[PDB]
Amino acid sequence: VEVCPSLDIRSEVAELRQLENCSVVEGHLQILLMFTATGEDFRGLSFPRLTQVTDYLLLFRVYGLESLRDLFPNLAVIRGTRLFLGYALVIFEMPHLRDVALPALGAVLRGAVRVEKNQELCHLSTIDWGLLQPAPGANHIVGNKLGEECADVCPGVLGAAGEPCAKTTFSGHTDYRCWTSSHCQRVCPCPHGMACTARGECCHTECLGGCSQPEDPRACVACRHLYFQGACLWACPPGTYQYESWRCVTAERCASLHSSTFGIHQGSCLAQCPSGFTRNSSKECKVGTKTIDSIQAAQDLVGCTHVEGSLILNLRQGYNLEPQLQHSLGLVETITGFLKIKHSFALVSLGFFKNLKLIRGDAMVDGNYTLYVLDNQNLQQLGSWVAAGLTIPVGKIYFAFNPRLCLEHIYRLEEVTGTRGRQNKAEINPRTNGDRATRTLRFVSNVTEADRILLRWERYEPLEARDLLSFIVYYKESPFQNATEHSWNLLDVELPLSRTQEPGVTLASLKPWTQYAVFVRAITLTTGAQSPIVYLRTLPAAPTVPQDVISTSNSSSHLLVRWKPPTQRNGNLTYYLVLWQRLAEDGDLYLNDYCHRGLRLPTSNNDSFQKKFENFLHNDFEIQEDKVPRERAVLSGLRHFTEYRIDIHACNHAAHTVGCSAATFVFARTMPHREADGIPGKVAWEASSKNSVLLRWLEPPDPNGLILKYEIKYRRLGEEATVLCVSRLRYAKFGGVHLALLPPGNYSARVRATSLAGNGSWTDSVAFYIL
Amino acid sequence: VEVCPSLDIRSEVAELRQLENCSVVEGHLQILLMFTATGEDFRGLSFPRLTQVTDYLLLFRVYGLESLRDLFPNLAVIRGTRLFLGYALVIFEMPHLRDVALPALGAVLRGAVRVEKNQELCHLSTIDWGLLQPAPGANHIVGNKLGEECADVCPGVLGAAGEPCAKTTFSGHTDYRCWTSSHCQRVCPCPHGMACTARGECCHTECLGGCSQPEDPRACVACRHLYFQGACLWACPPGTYQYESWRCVTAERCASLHSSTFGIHQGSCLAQCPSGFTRNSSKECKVGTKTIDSIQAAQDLVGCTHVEGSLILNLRQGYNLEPQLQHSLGLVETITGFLKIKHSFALVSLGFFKNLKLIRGDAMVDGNYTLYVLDNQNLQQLGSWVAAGLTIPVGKIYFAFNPRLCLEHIYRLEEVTGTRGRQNKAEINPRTNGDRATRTLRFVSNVTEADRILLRWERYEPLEARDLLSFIVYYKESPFQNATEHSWNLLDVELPLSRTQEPGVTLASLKPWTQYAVFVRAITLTTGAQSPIVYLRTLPAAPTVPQDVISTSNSSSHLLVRWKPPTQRNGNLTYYLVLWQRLAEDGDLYLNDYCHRGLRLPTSNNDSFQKKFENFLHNDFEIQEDKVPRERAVLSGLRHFTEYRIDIHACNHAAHTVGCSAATFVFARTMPHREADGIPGKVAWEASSKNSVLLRWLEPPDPNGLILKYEIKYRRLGEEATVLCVSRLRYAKFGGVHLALLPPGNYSARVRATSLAGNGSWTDSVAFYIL
Repeated sequence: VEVCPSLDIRSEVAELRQLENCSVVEGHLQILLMFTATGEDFRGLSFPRLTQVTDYLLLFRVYGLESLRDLFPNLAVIRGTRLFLGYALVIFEMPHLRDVALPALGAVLRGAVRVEKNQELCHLSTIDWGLLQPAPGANHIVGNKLGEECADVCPGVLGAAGEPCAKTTFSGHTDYRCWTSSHCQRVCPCPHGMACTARGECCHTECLGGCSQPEDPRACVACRHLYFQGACLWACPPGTYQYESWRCVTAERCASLHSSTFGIHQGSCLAQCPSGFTRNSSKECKVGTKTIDSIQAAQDLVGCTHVEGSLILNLRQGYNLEPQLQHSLGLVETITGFLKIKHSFALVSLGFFKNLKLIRGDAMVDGNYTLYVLDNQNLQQLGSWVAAGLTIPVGKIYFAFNPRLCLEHIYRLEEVTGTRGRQNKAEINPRTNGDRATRTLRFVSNVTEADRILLRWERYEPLEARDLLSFIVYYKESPFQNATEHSWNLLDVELPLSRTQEPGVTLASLKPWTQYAVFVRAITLTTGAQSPIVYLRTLPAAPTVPQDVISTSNSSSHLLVRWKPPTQRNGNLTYYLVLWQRLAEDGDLYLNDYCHRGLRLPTSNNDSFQKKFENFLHNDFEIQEDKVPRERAVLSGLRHFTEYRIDIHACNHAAHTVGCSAATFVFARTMPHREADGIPGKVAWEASSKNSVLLRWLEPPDPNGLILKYEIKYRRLGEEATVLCVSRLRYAKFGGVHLALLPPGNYSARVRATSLAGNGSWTDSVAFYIL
Repeated sequence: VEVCPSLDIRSEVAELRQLENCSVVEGHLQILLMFTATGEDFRGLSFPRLTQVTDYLLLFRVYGLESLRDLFPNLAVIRGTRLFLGYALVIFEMPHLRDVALPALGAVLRGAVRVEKNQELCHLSTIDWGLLQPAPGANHIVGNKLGEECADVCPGVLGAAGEPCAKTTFSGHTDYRCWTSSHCQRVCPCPHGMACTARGECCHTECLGGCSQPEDPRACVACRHLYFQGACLWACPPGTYQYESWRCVTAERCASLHSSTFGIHQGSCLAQCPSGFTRNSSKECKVGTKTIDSIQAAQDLVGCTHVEGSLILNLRQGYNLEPQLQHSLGLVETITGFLKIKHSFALVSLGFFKNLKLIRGDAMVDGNYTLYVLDNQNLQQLGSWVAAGLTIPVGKIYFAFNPRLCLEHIYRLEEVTGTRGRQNKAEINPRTNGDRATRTLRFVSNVTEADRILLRWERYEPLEARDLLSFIVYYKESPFQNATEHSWNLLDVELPLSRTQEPGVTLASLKPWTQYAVFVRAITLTTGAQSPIVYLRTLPAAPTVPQDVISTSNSSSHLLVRWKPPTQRNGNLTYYLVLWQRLAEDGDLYLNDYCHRGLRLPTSNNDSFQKKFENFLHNDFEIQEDKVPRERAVLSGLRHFTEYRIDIHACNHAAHTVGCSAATFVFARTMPHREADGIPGKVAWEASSKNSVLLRWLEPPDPNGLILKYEIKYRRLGEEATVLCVSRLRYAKFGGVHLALLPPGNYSARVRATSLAGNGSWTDSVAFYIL
């Protein structure tokens, strides 16, 4: 019946009176921020005419409101075409709201319901959203008043005065459904979505929220699909098209309601044509002040051609956003409002406005400013939308702090704008933008050494050398090629006292194989000319020795060696050269008698006039090698319990250099072999007529290092044993041992060989009798 | 005769004509930057009238000049009252200048001579400065043409046409002195400073540079001390005073020459009165544009009261310069020019202008700007020279980027200036200055825990809580109290759903004993109120275990232990608790027979709906202990070769805490005693009738750990020895050893005791005979 577009009500109860004649609100209905209100203002206030809301219903902080049973006694259907953050019925921070009280509500077509942070709200558990929403699983109803603190008194289970109504299960809690203490939910037996009148009979399917005559689309209270001349229809056949997805309207009527950019494609009279389409009766772009904060917020204007509004670009966290921004922006030909850029750290150029041509400046920044560029920490190019393209009928251009942008670009933009004298300082002020940035000097010779660099640039002609003074060289170690002038190392170069022999400079005390960024600048008498930054790499050299070399022997034939890379690589390390050589035991051990004067056993390895004048003017043994590409190395095929000298070198690309780094040396020893010290075979015994016996045994084949002494243990059967040591010389003198002056009887003898690693293994006992 | 004030000549030879009538230049004479000149322009140019220069003579890059014998043929005396960088005669980078050629020069009263960087200049070695300057040791004459490339041809040694003159030593090189190839230096026999005429006779002392009548001050060519009416005088007795320290002038004449700030104190008509003095016939301050770059450059204006000029303050490297600057500046009452501040990083306040009251703005920055404050990265106070003190008759105030200064101070300054509507945006523009900075929230409770903090601030009254939303808490770990808001840790605090129970917040996952800076801020509906930054320290806790404990035994009774401090101190470490306990050897060693089944010997130790809604709205065994305050510890009074278990704890101020850190344990062993293993006394021997002998020896008193076996070595006199092992049980069974069935003869026996540390010492040989 009525139009009643979307409305928001704030700050006064009188403003609520604009809903007197409304019947179907064609948009969102918001009621919020009503502090100066009591419980009596809403007591005598009612809007029975309202029966439908298209977008959503929002209530937020409406003081003095106790129940909605009077505000919306006939609200039946919420279409939910446009949802507020995915919700169709929002109630937030509402004091004194005792109950929701929507007795006439029929169904929520789309969207969830959010009711939370209500101080004194109860009677919510007796409400089931299954018969209202087609998917009540998205609702969020928490944080209200405690369920135990409010009694769900209604005409049902409790002894109330009203007649009880039926019950319906919601989530397994089959209880009574009661909207309020008096009004309760309406339930009728019929398929879902079939609206029923007060008589319990459900009417024709297109009826929604109520009816008055069974099976009569003309008598419906709210058309489910389409509304047309008081009738409910599936579509709009004859000559009309859908409007706001809830009614049928003629082309002329919808055109009048939309009064040039409206489209009537796909049988819908939309206010704006979609992407890739033009006006058709069978791309202009609108926004008030769009703040582009990131790439994800810049996809609203894809294909936008005539943007009637203002843009505020503020990008601080992005990087390389030129093509992403140029994908959306770039087809814009007219910005009616103002272009404003603040604190755009991410942006580096304004080249995404390729076909920007006109800014009429209907809306402008406060202070008669059309173009407002401020605080762009790194902006250089300023795009290519210049050279007789732009024109500004009204407004002033304000350019500020693009310090990486020279004033030449702003001056060119001002010249091609057609006006120059409109503005003055503090808006295109010097010493304000472009502080961090013209004759350019050219280097003619660059000699790189191991720790020195020699530079020579072009010499000025006598005409241009009149106003020339000593040069200044800035050089600094930059590993990457992303260095620029504002940590720079300073040098002063006095110009040569001749018309030839170009100045040049020598830089010393430089680490080998390093990249240095260097550039020169002339003093040029008055307050001028400088050379582009050049990156030069010094010659490599031999690296340093490896650090902290350690070794271990996990087995009897392996040696794991680990160390650390050198301090300065002096290039790129390609590999390590590892040399090992077997070391033989000293000859002292082969001559000393070790029965006495014993020794420790080695263990296995286990783990200024010029400046002042300028200022005044201005006013057994074998070497084996390996090639280890990684830090750790493993040596295999080594002898058991033998000393090894390990040499390690560090090698960069030193084919032409003096060679690899100086060797670092360590000493390691392999673990002893367990069974290498056993005496081979069995010991033999013989007797002699002169009350004596002889014992013989073969030496171990591969002893650990060497055999120092042989211990022979012998005893008479049944008592203690008396061991005896035999040196190498004593054993080799007779091939064994002698035992003389023994009383008659039987004896058991055992032998054991001791090596440099430790004790051996006792051999089999030999039994010999002497009589 | 003439006045001829200080003059500088540049860019043209015609401008040199302003010296035609000059006789005595009362100031510096500079000739520089003459590129468009040939050798013929100066050929016919001469100034014979000039005979004296007061300050200095500067020549710099005057092309086409070959000799000064024509430019200044009569220049005699250079007073050098004011020196150019300490020099009185500067010749710099002069091409084609073949020779200095100052034949008439008499003396340089004060200052050094600098002649360098001359392409084709020679004839300098034949010049002695002893007769010219009173101290020629400060001269700097290098970098000229090579001495061997120019021949010092003069009428002396070489066969020239001119008559030779006398010679005088300069620095031990007694050679001829010749100014040029024709003119040579004038030398007369008389005391130093006595000017002589062309006849070789030296005149009265006051004469200087020449004379015409012997002993006649009236006929002098240049008065040495004072000049008065053509006469040379020591002082100015009758009615005149010194002017420029070279002449006597009447008070009225000098007043006329100085036309109000001139002073005539101490018999000198100075143009400016000294510090602490006023105008007297028996402090105004002048400068064009003084750039104050540092403290050392700010001492020119000490006591300056009326500064008729402009100041440009630019201080970027200083710190706490408020009192140093207020020592000099502060008495200024009027700045006629403009006040400009750019890039003043060091400055933090403008409080050194205490009595600044007026700025008439005669000189102003380009663009009608009197006060120009720009790019002050940290400025807060803006001084106290406000509240009806200042007044600006003409000019506009430009305030920009004092981001630590709120706009309230600028607005107050504008209001007390008396004018507000003169300026507009882009000069006091918002969002331009004061970005980094009003109701203030107050904390009411702060509970600190070991790793948690609980905060509670005041609750808004219902009148002021209408436009209130969720709070935002910024907290970050700041070891110092120099933290401020722009790395801050963010938290969102939803306001409580009641009129009481103030919001508060809990911060968890915090390191113990750390200082956190926290402050809260209200969202306050529209775009407001925040609390001051508060620093809170969490409660301490027990520290962590020490890391990397190592120990060594440098002697037999010492143990040096070194380790590393724990990772987290959890407070301030006061000391370390070190516990050591003696460990006894295992009982296995006391029972096994070690003649066989030998063992290794141990070694000594050696080394989001809420946010979206807000956005929408906005649009043997004994424990011993020590106390080590330092990292390293030393244990003394320990047994020799005994195992010790060392426990180390870390202790902060843990009197009320659970205690010190968990103990870390290590095992160490002291070095063995050298002579502890020797057998006491001498071994004894006895015989028995049954062809046997017995040997006895006492056990060592304090063996290293324990004695494992005794090795006895015996032999027949003259051949090899046969050693024998005896276990502890075998030795203790009979108190010694038995040797049975020995052939008759003499024998020598020695004993040795082996301990857990190693071999012992052989005792004295015992000789025993068996028959």
